[PDB]
Amino acid sequence: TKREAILKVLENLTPEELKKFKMKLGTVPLREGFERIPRGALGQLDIVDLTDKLVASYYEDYAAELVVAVLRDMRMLEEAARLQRAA
Repeated sequence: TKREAILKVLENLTPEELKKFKMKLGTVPLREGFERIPRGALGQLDIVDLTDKLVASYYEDYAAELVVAVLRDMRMLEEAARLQRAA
């Protein structure tokens, strides 16, 4: 149910808002022991696979923190707060 929360919120993004979201998530520095997903692999991922891939890579809590943070950094803070509260 954090997985579905990420999904919903991502699905609310215009496809322009999405590319941007994806592009900047791919530059966020990560806690030790976690690996970035290369931006190319990232780009050819639909919303659902993107969501799962984040959760597989970073686990549910971290993945949500990451997303929130990339959103806040996008100033999309309704969607940020929704997810935030949703987790």
